[PDB]
Amino acid sequence: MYEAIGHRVEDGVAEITIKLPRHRNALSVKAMQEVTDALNRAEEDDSVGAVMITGAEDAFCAGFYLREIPLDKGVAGVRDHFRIAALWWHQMIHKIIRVKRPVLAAINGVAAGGGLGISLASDMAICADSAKFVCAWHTIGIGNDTATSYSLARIVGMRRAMELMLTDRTLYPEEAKDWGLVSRVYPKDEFREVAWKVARELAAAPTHLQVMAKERFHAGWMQPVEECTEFEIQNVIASVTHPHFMPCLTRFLDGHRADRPQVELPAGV
Amino acid sequence: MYEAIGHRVEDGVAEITIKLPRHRNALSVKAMQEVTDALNRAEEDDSVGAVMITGAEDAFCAGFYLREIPLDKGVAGVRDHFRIAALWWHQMIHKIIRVKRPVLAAINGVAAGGGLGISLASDMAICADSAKFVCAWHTIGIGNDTATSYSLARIVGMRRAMELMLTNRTLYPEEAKDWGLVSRVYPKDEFREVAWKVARELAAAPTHLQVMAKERFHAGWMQPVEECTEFEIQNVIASVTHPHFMPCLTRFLDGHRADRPQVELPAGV
Amino acid sequence: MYEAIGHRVEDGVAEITIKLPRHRNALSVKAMQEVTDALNRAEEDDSVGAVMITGAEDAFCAGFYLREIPLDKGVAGVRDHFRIAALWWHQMIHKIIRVKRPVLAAINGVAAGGGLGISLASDMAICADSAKFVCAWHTIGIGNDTATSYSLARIVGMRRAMELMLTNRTLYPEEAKDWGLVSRVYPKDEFREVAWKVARELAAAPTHLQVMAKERFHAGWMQPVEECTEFEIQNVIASVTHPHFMPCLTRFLDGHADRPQVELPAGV
Amino acid sequence: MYEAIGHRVEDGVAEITIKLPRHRNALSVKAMQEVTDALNRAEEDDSVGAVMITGAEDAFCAGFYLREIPLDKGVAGVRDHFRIAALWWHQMIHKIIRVKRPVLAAINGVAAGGGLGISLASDMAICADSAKFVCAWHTIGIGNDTATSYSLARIVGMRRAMELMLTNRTLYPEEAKDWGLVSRVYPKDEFREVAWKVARELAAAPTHLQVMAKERFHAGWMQPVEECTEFEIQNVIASVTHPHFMPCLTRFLDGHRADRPQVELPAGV
Amino acid sequence: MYEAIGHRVEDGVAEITIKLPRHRNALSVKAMQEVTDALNRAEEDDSVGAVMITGAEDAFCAGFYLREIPLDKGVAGVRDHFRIAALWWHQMIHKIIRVKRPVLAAINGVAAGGGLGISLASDMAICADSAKFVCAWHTIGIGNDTATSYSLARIVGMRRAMELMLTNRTLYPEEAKDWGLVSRVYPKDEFREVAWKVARELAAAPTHLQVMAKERFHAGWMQPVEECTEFEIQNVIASVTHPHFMPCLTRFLDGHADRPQVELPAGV
Amino acid sequence: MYEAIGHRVEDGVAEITIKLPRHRNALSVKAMQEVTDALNRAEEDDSVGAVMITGAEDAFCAGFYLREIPLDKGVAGVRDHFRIAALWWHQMIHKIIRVKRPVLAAINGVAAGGGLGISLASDMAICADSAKFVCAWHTIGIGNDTATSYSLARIVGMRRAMELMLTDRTLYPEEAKDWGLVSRVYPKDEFREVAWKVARELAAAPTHLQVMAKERFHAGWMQPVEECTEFEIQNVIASVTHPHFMPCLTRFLDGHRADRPQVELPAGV
Ligand SMILES: [Ca+2]
Ligand SMILES: [Ca+2]
Ligand SMILES: [Ca+2]
Ligand SMILES: [Ca+2]
Ligand SMILES: [Ca+2]
Ligand SMILES: [Ca+2]
Repeated sequence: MYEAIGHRVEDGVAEITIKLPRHRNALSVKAMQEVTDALNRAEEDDSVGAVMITGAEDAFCAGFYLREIPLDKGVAGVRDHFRIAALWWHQMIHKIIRVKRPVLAAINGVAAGGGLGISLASDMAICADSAKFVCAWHTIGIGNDTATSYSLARIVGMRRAMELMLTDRTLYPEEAKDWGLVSRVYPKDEFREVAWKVARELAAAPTHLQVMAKERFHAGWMQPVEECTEFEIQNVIASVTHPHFMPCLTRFLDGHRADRPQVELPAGV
Repeated sequence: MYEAIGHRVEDGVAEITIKLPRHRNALSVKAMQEVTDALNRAEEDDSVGAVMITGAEDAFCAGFYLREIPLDKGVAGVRDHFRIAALWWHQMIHKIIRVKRPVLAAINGVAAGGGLGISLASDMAICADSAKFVCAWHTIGIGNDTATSYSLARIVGMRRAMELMLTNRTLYPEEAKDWGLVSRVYPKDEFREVAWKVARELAAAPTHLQVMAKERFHAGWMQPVEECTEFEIQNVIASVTHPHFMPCLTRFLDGHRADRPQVELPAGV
Repeated sequence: MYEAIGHRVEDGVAEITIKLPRHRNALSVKAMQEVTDALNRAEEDDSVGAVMITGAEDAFCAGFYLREIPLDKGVAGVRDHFRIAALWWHQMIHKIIRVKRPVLAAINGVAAGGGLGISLASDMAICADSAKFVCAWHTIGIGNDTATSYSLARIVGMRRAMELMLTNRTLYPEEAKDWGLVSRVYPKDEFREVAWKVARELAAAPTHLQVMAKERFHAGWMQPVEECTEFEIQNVIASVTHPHFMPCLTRFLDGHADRPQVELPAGV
Repeated sequence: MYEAIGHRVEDGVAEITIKLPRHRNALSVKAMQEVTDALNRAEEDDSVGAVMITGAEDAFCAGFYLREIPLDKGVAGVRDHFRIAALWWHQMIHKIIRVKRPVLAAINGVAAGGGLGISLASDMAICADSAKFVCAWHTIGIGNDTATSYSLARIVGMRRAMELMLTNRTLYPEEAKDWGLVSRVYPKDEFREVAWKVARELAAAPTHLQVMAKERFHAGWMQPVEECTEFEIQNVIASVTHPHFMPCLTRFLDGHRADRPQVELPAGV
Repeated sequence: MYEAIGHRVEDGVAEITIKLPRHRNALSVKAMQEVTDALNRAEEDDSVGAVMITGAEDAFCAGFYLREIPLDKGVAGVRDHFRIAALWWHQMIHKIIRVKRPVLAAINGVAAGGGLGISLASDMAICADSAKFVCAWHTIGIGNDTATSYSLARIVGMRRAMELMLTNRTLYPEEAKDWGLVSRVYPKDEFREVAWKVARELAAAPTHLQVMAKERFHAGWMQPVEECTEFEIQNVIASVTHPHFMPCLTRFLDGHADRPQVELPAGV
Repeated sequence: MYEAIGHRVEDGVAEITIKLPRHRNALSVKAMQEVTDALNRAEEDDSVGAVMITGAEDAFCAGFYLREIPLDKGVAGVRDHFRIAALWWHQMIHKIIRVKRPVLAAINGVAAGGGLGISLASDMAICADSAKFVCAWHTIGIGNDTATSYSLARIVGMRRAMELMLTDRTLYPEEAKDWGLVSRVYPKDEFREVAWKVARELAAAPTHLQVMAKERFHAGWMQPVEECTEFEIQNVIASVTHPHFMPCLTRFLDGHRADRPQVELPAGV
């Protein structure tokens, strides 16, 4: 089906692969449209319980596909293009945050500009020890976007966000982990496999509860406590009404205990 | 007086103990009502300078009291119980956050679900080396609440908040501290004493200024700088008019440094 | 010339020096007013690309100049002083956050009360290994201000913000860095020079782009994603329309983006 | 079933009647709890399409039930009663606003204090020509509540809201209508019938779309346009997937105009 | 040239005409896209000082072009169409509110669903005595959109907004004016001309100042007073620094401010 | 005392008179400072129960004092001036909205630019039949300020606000009243007297309750209902604790009834 990205649905995971390895996996306008499409479809698929965004080969995503920028048609040309890709970049970004599925960013290589935006917009993020993160905007002479003014500070605090953007420094895995930018780091050679198992475990876990958590996290950052608890309680009520409930309860009371977390992230490095 | 909680007021500290050790200090509907009452009372007691919440024995609070959920009244019976419990759990959580007293969560053991919510709603938190934290909602099949959509990310950032909720893994003291969930960790055997001493200091410190700081912190998170300052200024003017001020100014002019601590947190482990 | 602060403009950097060394660089009402003026001027100056705030000597800023407080006019005299002082302090704190230039806080030493406030309001912050931070408000007996109810938790999260204020604990460099309060720590001896290098770089960096990011960061903290992106897009369009654009592109294209704009030495 | 309110469900309408005529329909703590319960029940009744709140006889609701305030227990007794009553008054007010059903306030007489709060929290309001509205808080010496700080200005603008609260004057039907406080006024003798008919229409109209509109209105007041649209879009997509849609599209394509009313409000006086 | 809409640029006014008269000026996906483009262009054109949105003939805009809905692809086909359509409709609604030009909505006739949305999103609105407004959403069976959850209550208050949507009542000009939905009402016959005059004036009015006000109004609705004033101040400074300033001053000073910028005939 | 404005405290009212009649009462930088001062003092004066802002003679306030603008010193000069007056204009505006006293704007003549800002910032507004309102900004070539982007729409709705600013039209009393911009209009010859009596009645009414209402109105416009009710309840509790309370209650129960509103605004014209 898709012609600009890799995609598959297997074992409950809708896996989207950014695919333009020769150009570091930068995202073309058509690919972005496909990514948005695939997210829409994932959310509409009862068989899908989670989404995985990863890059082909050794790069995650190098951001804007600079080579699509028309040089043959003046300022207007350049602008008209940006308007177009900007639209798509954002439709895509918003979707990752709004989609009714947990989204895992398996950062397998470099993430720059929009690629970093992607990793920040996702719900969970893990990376290879060979990965790296860089804003890149300030270097190419373009204003920051891809929701970086939303997501970054929400994850690393205002100061670190500011620093990264202003210095255009490259953030390595250890530091990214420390920052909370990634949860775990895994050896390059084992990454794919690790990431694929995490994805499947996220898919297998109860989507309903996951979505409740995800939407409340985004909403609650900006709301007062009493407003947060009202939407939280609505979820509670809905959740105890759902068929998934009683069985969990009975199992607890019966003496069953889980020998492992819902989603296991191995220690990594 | 209270029949489902432990309570005592000494040395300027109103100490609330979650008490149902046989059931890991899970919080009953009756108990939650008593905690709120106790919180209201503390705020009205001139002799109380701080509140401390802790658990009996070796557990902090196991969250929802699952054993009081009706099982012989259908989904309706279930739904009904949760509506009630939910009202009281949130009236309590909100009270911890709005109470005109600094609240120290002395986490002496496991804190799960609503127990973790309590920990996160408090103003300060310290724990024993044997304590542990877990979301647990998902495992039991319930949507998350107890203000986790408000408090968690405000403390650990959105990424870590999402992670903990989604994986449902157990967070241990060292990591909790690293995340900002607890300020310090103490050996189990020294914990109680250490905590009482911290509570006393908090109690002895200037309540009026504490309340100003507490309210401003909650409010300011969501306000633009110019509005925050207006409210801060109103507090400044009120504080320099309060009788507490002059004498401090005097001491300072007389060589006593303002870097003197109000509360001494021992290093711990 | 200013009378209450130090002020240098070099290599596109307008350096503001808090200067009242005998009294730990506490900020007097006059000084505050000059800081704000210096801010406005910097932004007005096409030559200036960055602003650096630092203290004279070995101290950053001890906060409110308590020795300015009138004691011969009763409570009302106290109150009146604080009203004027509060006005100026906040006009200045606001400026730092709103000014159309990147602001580097070079914390050469102790930062207390309003001095910490200054530290938190700045866009970037680095300190000398001999620096320290303390709230002070709770001991001096004054309600917290200088936008601490805005900036502290934004930088260190709610729990740490609350702790710091309530305990009146002093924060040393290692912890400050860990907390995100400062990006790097440097040896007292190498400090000023490191700081100047950084500042120079920031200055050279593309100002327009820096402002976009700055403004966006402050605004976005409180906005839903779809509103954030509308503002980011506007910036994007404006930027690709600006002269600075093509050459960067062309260059990238040509062979010449992961290149650091501002090098921040690892320090200690 | 209920002992302090009148209640009935007919023709798709759950009708809640504030009933304490001898005391001008002031709302007792017991009564308020019943109203909330009734609201919860309506939202869960497939056969209820709308809720109508009105008063017995010739008064709508005189607000706080002043005669149940303890007088032989000091300020404490007073304070205690108000904390309780306050919890229940707000649980009810919030429920009117959050309930997943359109709520019509059929103001058949005076609405004072909390009575006016009820009127303002409802989704739609109409009144008899003999109705009247008054803040009353100040006269009785109490700070205003019942969400007047939320609802009043959202309906009449800040100036008129301030004015009414500060002057404490009685607003009559014509002015109320002019202010937007009521949509229409009807002769006392025709009121009840007119209101039941309006309620039935509201009940018969598409609840799902009503709820979408209601929630969006409350939320959107405080949200920027791009966020509002995202949520509106999610509703659009859900509504065109709902079975209700196709048949309407069909009718329209078959010449039936979308200007057909869902609810017919008679001119009144 | 556009293919789905009418588009005139005269006397600094870029006039956008919704044009699908056979179908009551419903907006097709193509058309939407052109409206947005026309918006961008207007803002890009130093010659254009205002934008006017109106409908062809006797109708303003009947909303969603329901005849574009695919019926041969099942539910999914429906859904897919609406996803694309929703995208375009909102990109356009947003533009109207965000565009850096004043936007006048000249409601020459019926405005339903998205057409009302358009009406609400515009900066100013006037209608012909033959116009009318109706939500339509609740009868057509579609959840409300086109920013109605944003703009309606902002204009008419929560109670009236809710009523209108829930009853699906049609609003005639007298009421619309009373409600604040339109500023003036004019005879069908004099309409277009009145509208053009107004538009021309808006166009001539100082654009920079108009944008400042527009942006501020949208932003301020949700901000505390001290943040509002910071943004208003910035605008003030920018404006007194702009060429346009002095002459106005000088003039005032000289003898030549209560003079109407845009005359709005009393109409009926 | 003051040298640039008229001022007096009498019968519980702190009356501030803008005084520069030759220049239509435009506000000079020094006067603005005095106004702010007088507001500060009013709030600190136990004898003051309300504030009245009015203009001298036949003009209310013509706004910025254009004649203070330096022409002898280039762009910089003009800018430096604006920076200064802007600061004061806003300190003043904010104060009217934040001051712990009800503020009545007795608009006795023309209100332009900042003068209109003043009338919008006040808590209650009434005018003479000879008064008029005009933005004026767009005409003098200056961006709108004085909190017009806060206050106007809050009072008249977004459309009317936009219109007024964009057209720079002059709004007459009848229309201003209709808009909710003023509550009442009185004949020029009786205005002063009417306004003076309203002021005294606002002063005589319970300041504590007035402030509660005022602050909650400004805050609540932007807050969700559950957050609004929490601050509302805090006021309730405080109010029933206050000595003013019991007496009101007892009087009610005893059979006393007020023969008039707290603050009587006569019908006017
Ligand atoms: Ca899943
Ligand atoms: Ca204390
Ligand atoms: Ca620069
Ligand atoms: Ca219905
Ligand atoms: Ca123009
Ligand atoms: Ca008073």
